[PDB]
Amino acid sequence: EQAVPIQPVAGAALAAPAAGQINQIDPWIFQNFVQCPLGEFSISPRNTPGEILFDLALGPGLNPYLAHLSAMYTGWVGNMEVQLVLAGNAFTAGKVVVALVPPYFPKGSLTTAQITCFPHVMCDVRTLEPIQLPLLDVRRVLWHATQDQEESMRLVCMLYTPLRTNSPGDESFVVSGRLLSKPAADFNFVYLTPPIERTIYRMVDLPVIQPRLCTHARWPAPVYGLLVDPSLPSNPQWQNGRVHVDGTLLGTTPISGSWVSCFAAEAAYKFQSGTGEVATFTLIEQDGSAYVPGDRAAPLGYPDFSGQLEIEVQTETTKTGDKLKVTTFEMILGPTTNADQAPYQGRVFASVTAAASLDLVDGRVRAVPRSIYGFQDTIPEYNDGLLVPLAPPIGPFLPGEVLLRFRTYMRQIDTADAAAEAIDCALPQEFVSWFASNAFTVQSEALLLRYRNTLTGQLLFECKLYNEGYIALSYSGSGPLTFPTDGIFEVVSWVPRLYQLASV
Amino acid sequence: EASGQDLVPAAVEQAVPIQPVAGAALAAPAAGQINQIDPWIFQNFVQCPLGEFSISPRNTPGEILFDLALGPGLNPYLAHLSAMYTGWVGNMEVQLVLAGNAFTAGKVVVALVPPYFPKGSLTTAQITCFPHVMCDVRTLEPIQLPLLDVRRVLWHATQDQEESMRLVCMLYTPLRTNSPGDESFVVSGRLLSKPAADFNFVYLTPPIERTIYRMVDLPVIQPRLCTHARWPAPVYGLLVDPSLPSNPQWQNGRVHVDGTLLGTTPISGSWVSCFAAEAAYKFQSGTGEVATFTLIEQDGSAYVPGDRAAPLGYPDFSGQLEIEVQTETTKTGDKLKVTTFEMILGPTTNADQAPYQGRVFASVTAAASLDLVDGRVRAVPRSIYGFQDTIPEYNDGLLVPLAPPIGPFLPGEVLLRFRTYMRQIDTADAAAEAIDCALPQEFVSWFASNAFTVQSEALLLRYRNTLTGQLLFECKLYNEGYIALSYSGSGPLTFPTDGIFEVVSWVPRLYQLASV
Amino acid sequence: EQAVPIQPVAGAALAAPAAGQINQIDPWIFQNFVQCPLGEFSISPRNTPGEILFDLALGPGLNPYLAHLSAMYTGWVGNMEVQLVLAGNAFTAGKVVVALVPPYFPKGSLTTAQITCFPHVMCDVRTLEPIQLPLLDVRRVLWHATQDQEESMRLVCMLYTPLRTNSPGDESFVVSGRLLSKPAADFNFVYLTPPIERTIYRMVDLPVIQPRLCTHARWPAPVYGLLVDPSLPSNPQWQNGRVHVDGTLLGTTPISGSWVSCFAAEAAYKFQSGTGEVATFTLIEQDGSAYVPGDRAAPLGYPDFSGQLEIEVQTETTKTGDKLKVTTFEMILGPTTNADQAPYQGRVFASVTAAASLDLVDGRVRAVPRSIYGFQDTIPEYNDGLLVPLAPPIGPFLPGEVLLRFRTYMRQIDTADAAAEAIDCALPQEFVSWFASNAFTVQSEALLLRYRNTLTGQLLFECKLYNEGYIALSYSGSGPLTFPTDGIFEVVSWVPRLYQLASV
Repeated sequence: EQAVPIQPVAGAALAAPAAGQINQIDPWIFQNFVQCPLGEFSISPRNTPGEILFDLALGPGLNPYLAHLSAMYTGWVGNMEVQLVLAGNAFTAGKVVVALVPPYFPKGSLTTAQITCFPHVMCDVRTLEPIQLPLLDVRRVLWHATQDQEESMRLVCMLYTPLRTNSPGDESFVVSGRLLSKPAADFNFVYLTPPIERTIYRMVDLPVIQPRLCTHARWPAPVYGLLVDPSLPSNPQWQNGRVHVDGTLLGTTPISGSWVSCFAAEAAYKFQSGTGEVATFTLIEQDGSAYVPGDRAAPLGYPDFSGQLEIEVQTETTKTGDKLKVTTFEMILGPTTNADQAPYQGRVFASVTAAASLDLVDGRVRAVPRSIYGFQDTIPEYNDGLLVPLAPPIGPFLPGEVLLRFRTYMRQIDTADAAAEAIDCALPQEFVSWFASNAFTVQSEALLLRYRNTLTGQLLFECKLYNEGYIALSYSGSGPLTFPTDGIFEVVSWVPRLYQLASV
Repeated sequence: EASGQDLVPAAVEQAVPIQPVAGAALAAPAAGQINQIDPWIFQNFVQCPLGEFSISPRNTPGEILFDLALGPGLNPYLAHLSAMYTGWVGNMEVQLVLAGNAFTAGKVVVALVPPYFPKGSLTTAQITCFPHVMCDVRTLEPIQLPLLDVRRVLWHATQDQEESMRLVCMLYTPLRTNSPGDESFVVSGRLLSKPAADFNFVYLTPPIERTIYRMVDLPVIQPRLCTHARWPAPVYGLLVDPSLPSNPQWQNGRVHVDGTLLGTTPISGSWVSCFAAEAAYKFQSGTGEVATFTLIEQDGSAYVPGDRAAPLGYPDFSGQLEIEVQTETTKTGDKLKVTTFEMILGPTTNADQAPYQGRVFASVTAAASLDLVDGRVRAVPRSIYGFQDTIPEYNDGLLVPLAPPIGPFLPGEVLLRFRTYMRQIDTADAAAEAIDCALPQEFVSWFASNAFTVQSEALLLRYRNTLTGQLLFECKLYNEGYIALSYSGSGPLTFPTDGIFEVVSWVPRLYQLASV
Repeated sequence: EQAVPIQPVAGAALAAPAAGQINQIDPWIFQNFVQCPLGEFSISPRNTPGEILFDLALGPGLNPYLAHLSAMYTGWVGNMEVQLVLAGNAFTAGKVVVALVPPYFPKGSLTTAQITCFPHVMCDVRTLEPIQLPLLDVRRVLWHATQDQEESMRLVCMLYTPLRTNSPGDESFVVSGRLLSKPAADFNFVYLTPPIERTIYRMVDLPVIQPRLCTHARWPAPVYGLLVDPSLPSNPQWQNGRVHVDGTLLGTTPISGSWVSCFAAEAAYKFQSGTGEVATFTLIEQDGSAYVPGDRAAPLGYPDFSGQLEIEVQTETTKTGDKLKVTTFEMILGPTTNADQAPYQGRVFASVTAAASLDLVDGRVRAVPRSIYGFQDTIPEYNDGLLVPLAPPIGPFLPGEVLLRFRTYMRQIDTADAAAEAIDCALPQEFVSWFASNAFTVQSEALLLRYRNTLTGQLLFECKLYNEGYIALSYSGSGPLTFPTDGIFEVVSWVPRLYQLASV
């Protein structure tokens, strides 16, 4: 079992002379195995020998009585002790090798002859009892610090020889394994410190608000139902409602919910003998800060849907009696083969259809949208006709996963179309202003969300939140399925991006 | 010993990290009475009320299999002694019999969750942080494990109030089979339990009748003799059928297990599919006699619009039905007489048919004026013309609060219908159509007048044909007053009507039944 | 010092037999006094003998290495040990009495003869060293539970005999005292438990977003600067942006930022020979749920400012060619002595000025505001002319405190007024949807917020957040002072509502 060629490794006896205190641990933790939820795997007869089933590093993050207990202390030092349970019956065969890679090693792919040159154990897939093995602490600094993800001895588990079993017509016999881990005898924490809450060990908890009240992210109107639709484009590149879980703001996403689909600018009204009173807005961020052409395709809040929309603008008219007045304008977003709408440069041309020379006055303006016309869920012309640095399309989903929608409805002028087709975003704004206001640290690749009804308590599905800012949902239907809009999202854990959900 | 040992025989109580806990030695000086429980209960294990569970390959990881809380409701004895005494203490020992076929895999974890822990999710990440035990679903022997009593007051009361050390397990890594043909072995479990060294009750009170641990008693009468709850007619055969709509919302014969009525279920067997009303007879030169019935409860009490969508016992189907009425007409020489009226349910393009508001209508094709004086009367049906087993217009066409549809079923579970036939007046064919309830009227009048206490989610039933003495099927009974049965065929399947539904044990929703 | 008539009190030796585990504590906590920040006070020559200077209960909340350490355990049991430091020099005089009130006692006022009938110490205001005294645990249940604020032995400190000192012209010599408290020898925690984060010990942390980006709460437009104004009404009763710190939603506040100032309804358009096309909206909550006259003065999101405003409505016109179209309407909010605007009942009458009988069609509508006219920061007519259950006015501020504003600007039609006067709210919506999405537990009366610049780091002021949902700021100026709008709010601690800030 635990017979690997490694000398014993000292901790909390090598970093005591140079650490103020040496704090201890509630001794009922040294007697209880706990699982780090990225320590699960499932071999299957169709897995080529060489895959990496679990690869996890030593730390206080492997044991949620330590990921939490490490908010009061400055540094940790010492060993751990792990064990692996393989759930196979006596009609299977095929080995599995666990290797203790040292803490300075070019990460990447280890072919099945490079995982065994390490110190390692080999164990079959017919072992009842757990395969205990130690996780020593090979370091070079005396004691690590808790707010600093620095390198430490890692475990890597590789499928050494493929699984060979029978299997019924359902569902093909995965051999599932799990890993558990408890502090060794001399894992001590170092310096006591007032407990700061935003330490980097925090499951990303989502706001407890029903998706029926949250403010939408692409059109200023509340959410009116969430659904899945495998028929619609499965890889859109909307430019709003785009926030990574770790805080960053992809695209043109604004931190408010009121900046959406509306821009501020310096207006330039002038009369023409044709359409009448045209306007050439020089853009600006709504809060007032000047605008410069940067990496995002437009000022924060510009729309990301092609089609004609009217804007509502206050115009300090210099007529007699009609001093201040809110009037509607007319702006075209799509390419349309003739339009100098260059937001990337900071120039948007919006006109009207008026015959009089009504003498407006220039000045600061913020233009709220009034109604779309000929809506098209595709990119407007952010440049004249050139390219522009924009956010990459949402994705990529595993085979058998579809994007989750958050559908709102919008005003729409038409003549014969009566059904109010309208837009949808990836996350409601109450999630954007929540992931950018916490700066959660991101553990691996995707959270295992769960949409529970608030009163009945029964689940509805298990959506997987990809930290690149979207929510994939396992699905196989043909038509758009609609879900209730009065539940609550709640997290469960992190999970490897190769995770397979429960079909709905 | 068995043959052989390609299984894994965990016979040892695994070491749980939790100190011993004092039982009835902290309640001896504060319960002014000596008490002991028969020393032959401490000797043999015995199945709990909630005893059974199933680990089917469809159960994902994280589905709580059996979440049973320490208390007197964990033996058939300790739950039948605990109707005399008022309060308990002390530990307990629970077995766990899961001995799946030698061609299975997958592991479960049992975690002694302490008191005062928020019930609810308990996901698979925080089931190992408690003092737990991991055991394989192939284990041969029974796996003993303790259930201590962590508390802050001396002795709990024997009303469900208190909070005690639950013992919840969780399908840790899923059950997957290995045999080379078209079958996955659902491993069935059992749960035996006995009071520990110093379990004990405290104060001796009268064995009240409507106590809290009455298991359940279903009435021992054949479905052949019971009465239907949607038409005044006997039951003529029970059956399962996937062809018919498997999620109806019948507003009759709909009672919870603990007696709470739902919708418009009467308590009589005669109040069914009928109504009392203040009549208003008039005549006009078209069809003839017209009766504007103002609804009223069948017993005489006045009707009021409430949450239920009609007066108690109003018919909840759609179609034309005839009606018998005892009327006292003014015509000399023939004063008292029973006559037949006609009433059409559902949309009619002339519909002030508001059984919810309290007004319905009837029309008799009378030539002259049937001089009938208005008067309170009940109206029992006699025949249906255009039968449609759907909700009629309880308002004119508007929305009305009513009972939720019968559900939800597991994948592969069909509603078990108690079926009767009603008199039919039609013209073409001669096959009297069929209506069907979920529980015969005796079951409703029984649950409504007993008020049991439902334990977890469902009662696993059976069906013992008393003539020969063999079982017929293993049907599960949800708490919402419907009997789901596992079934896979396409055409209907009818059962004999001599069986005696007998409760077997409590059971969660996820219990995968035995297919038929 | 610590010579009071109380028997010793057992803990963790009386609740061990009936507690699964008995967990211990990092033994470097038993050797370090810590302060519970509601344990500060300042006697002053103008304090009548009898005031209660500090009144604090035993618990794990008195020692932030326990308020945090009590998220992993189920129950605590045992003693504590407190000490009080009085900072007076040898020219003062006047006693102070500390009393150990037992844990079942009608709270209220204790006159200075009822605070000494308890067990108590008396100590002068000329004592150098700390006045140590024990905080035993008089209970009746074996061990308390950590998620349950139950009663326990309290300390009460009363000014027994007034202070008598000289004092210069500035600033009148307050004798300040502080309290510190550490676990006794046998304060043990009971049952280990996965650490749930939302335990009831959590300083209410405010979103880290500059007030220049947050969405306003009374008019759908971003915040354009925050200021103090002692001249404006100092006790307004706005009906939006009103959320208690402990989660509840006072008034008509909506949980979105898009529901603001806009209502949804079932429209009833009909033509008249006068104004033309009038409309009688029967209100509804925007998400779709039906509306019933309740305790709040209007459906969630209705405006709370008197004056005429136009609304923008999509109207499925049954003409030929013009099927769908967004048109402007006209609605009056103020009393105006003739208006059947009864939101409380669910009926709002909005008209237009059109001569044609344009044949609209009824249906669901949501009415976004377009422009105000004759704005008045006073209540509209929520009933016909009667009263209505509404939120109480903001307050009450201590003498020398003024309400903080969050000023936004709004569209406005006029003829001669050019300066765009506009509305302000008490908290931006990113705070409302943040205090209602956490349900923080509230400790005493007010948080000590602090508005720090994000880069320079230097403070700007110390605003005090009253949990009734507002932010008071100590001020003495005459005119409206304006603050920078690019800082960050950050909490410091709880604080007694009698706290005196730093004047700005």
